[PDB]
Amino acid sequence: MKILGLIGGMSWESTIPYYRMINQHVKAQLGGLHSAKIILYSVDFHEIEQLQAKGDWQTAAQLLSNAAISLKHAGAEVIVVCTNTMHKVADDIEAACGLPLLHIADATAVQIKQQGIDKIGLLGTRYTMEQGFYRGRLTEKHGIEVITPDDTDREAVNRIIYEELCLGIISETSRDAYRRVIKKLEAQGVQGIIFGCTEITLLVNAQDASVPVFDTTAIHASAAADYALQ
Amino acid sequence: MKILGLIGGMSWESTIPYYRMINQHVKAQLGGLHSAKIILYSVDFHEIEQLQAKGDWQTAAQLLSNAAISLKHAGAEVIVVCTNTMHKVADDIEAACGLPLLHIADATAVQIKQQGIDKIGLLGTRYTMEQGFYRGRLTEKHGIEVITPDDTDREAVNRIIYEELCLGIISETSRDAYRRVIKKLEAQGVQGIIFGCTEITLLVNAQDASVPVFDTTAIHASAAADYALQ
Amino acid sequence: MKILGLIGGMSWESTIPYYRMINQHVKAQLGGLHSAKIILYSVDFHEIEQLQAKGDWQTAAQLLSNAAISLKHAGAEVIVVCTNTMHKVADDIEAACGLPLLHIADATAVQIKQQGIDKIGLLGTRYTMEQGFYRGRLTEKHGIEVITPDDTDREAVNRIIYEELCLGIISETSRDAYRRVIKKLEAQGVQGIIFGCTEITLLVNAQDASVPVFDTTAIHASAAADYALQ
Amino acid sequence: MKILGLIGGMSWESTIPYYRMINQHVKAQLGGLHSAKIILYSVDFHEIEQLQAKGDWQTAAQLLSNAAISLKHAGAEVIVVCTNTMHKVADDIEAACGLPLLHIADATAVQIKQQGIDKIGLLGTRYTMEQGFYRGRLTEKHGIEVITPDDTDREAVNRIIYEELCLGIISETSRDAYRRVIKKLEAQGVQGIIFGCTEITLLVNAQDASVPVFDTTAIHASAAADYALQ
Ligand SMILES: [Ca+2]
Ligand SMILES: [Ca+2]
Ligand SMILES: [Ca+2]
Ligand SMILES: [Ca+2]
Repeated sequence: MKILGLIGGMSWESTIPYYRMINQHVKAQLGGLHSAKIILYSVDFHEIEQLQAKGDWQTAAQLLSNAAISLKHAGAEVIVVCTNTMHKVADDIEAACGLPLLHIADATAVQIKQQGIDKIGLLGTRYTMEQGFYRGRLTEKHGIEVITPDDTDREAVNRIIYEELCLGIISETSRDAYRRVIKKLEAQGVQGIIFGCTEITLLVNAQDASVPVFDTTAIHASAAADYALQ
Repeated sequence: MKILGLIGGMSWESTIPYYRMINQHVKAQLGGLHSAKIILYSVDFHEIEQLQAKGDWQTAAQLLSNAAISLKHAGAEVIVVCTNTMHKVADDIEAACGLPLLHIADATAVQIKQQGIDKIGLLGTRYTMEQGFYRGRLTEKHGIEVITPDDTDREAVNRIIYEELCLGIISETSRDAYRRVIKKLEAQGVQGIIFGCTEITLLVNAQDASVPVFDTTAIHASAAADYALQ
Repeated sequence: MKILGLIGGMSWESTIPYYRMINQHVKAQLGGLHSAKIILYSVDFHEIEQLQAKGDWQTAAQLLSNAAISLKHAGAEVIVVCTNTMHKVADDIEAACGLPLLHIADATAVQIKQQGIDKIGLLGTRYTMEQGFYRGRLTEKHGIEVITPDDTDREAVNRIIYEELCLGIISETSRDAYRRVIKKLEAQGVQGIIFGCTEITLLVNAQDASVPVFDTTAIHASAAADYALQ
Repeated sequence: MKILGLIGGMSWESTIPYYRMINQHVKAQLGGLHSAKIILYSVDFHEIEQLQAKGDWQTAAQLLSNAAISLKHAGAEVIVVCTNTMHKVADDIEAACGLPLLHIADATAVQIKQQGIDKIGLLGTRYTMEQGFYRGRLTEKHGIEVITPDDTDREAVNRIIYEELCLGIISETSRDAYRRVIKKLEAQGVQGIIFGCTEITLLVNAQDASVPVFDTTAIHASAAADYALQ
């Protein structure tokens, strides 16, 4: 099996689901007492936060790129970034370390395609919803049309993540706001909705939509196990 | 802070509490969005169990040692083995990688000695209660007298962990048995009791003892965080 | 005594306590060398889980119905399904085999009513807390008022069972969460609290509650023994 | 997967280890969430005992045979009798139901022969050590010579199983007796030793023998799981 290099700690709470699910998938596929071979570089989140606060994505890219190279030295054969948003620097990481990088958007696209879907709604941080790294990749690489909320609604979705969910605040009114945004996406004729942030799943679930939901973190973890065993 | 190198996957389920507790300690001490700097090498448990089943400690030590060396290449400055029985080859791993290794028995011995305790009761799997790597180390290295239950009670304790607690089964007769064994250790004049694995606390806790109880796993994770921050 | 037909293997770990407790109850009541007369059909959980994940309740019903008919052929006189959520198709299983089925929700309702309680708290998976087969059955069939946690707390309770407890992962923050949810239920005026699955006991127990706890699994086993002896 | 028909041991405590081990083996070999398909018939020992006391051994035998015929009706494809001593009626059961019976002695014999062994020492209840059903099968059917302890040692071995080991009592003097009996078998030139029941492993194990030891009950459960998967 391939040794997976995970870059996490952003936050450590959202890294645990990867570690759990990759291991569960490997055990299911191989049986015995098998678990995944994982080398996880868990950074101090504060360092990344200070960089984001200064808009210094260059240095943030360097920090995670260096983690990837360290994982390569340790024997990792592929890189898995355990956060949707930090894929903002995935191209930098991949170019820097020379290992394959299992991109979260590509893993989601696989499942979307498997369901025959060509038009999807997308929820996440503003970065994830607006920028080329995730939304642009679904479309330009995989030919999937992506619909996001309007600006006022993206502001609310984003604020709730950083302001509440990230701090462990799970609000009923925030849930109702997401429920409304979901209905608006569905009104645009989307065939499914991507929950493109681990924390979103703390607030809403499959019962809050009338179309298939895609939990990108869970899908990414499953994809990572599949890759290790391929 | 120092970068911690964790060797886990033995099993992965028991690695999660280490990762969680170490991060929680760092957040509590440093505040803000601080998390621990951790590089975790999670091995395939099937390989380790197979070697252990053959009594091939030499190869097992080599495998863990290679993991420790990998972590060193990635930047780890200290090694924490997130399991109890593999500590049988802790001194070999430490010598092989040239990094300090925070031994699970040593971390607990420090707490016991600081509290003035010189006679301790030990509960855990049969291996932990009988073998040299944990109990022998407390005595030979730290000068602490170790009392264990009698043969009948060790068998009962061990059976309950393997056949019940490990299966998620909580029996009220088994809880009573553990309570009785604790009282028996206390009647022998122990000044504290070590819980050698986390499974024990599914049945009993400090409320069941008149002497202090030492959760060796919890102490290990706390010692790791402390070392990283010193 | 009646021959009990147990349908288990969902999972096999969960079946062991039913088998043990029923036998213990019979021995306690009849004394001497008596044990229960049990015929157990233990299914392949993989088949059930796959059907459950696809929402194919019809086929799941057929599978368990065939198990029940098999037990009838072997001489069983009553059916006990050793799991909570498959009770979703209990009425279909009962009809298929023509034997009485001792429903997990009825057994607990009976204990609640005998203790003069008409307002109860309910903790369990989201299935159990939200669907008709258990929650709705307590209220509709037995006239018992059922209070469950709010949306947020239900998500947490459920996530913790699936993501942690089922894996043996005991998290103190999770323990704290359950303790708060219990106090919130009590604040609501519930006269007792049901633990819908044994996983909950891994984290919390009677000490954590100011009201009587109803372990629906233990109660189910007790009811099965009592019925056999009736 | 074949459906296994298990006939419970006189004590349900003796049956649970078969259910646990078979399931663990199937999960290990197949992965997923797979568990064994087992139909277990667990009798009320009182009923058997009462018939025997009355001197009606034929009806008592018919009762176990009846259990096997019932398992056939339920769809079992092979009979597995739990415990070595129970095999005293294995021949009767097999003749009565017409299903293949996976005999504890045959499962162990093929493992012994694979190791190139043709002379073994046998420890167990006096029944197991003296009667035809187990040892006779090893010698007559498989060509394995069987050495047993002398009469005084058989009495001791037997008493210790019934009076101590079945109750989980571990006596140092009993352990010493078993160790001596092992050396006496080794002195007779045995190439391996069979532990007739798993209770024996409470006193002695591989560390006490200078020849390979065979836990025939554990081997039996392993063989049952293996056969279900063929
Ligand atoms: Ca231990
Ligand atoms: Ca001393
Ligand atoms: Ca204490
Ligand atoms: Ca025997």
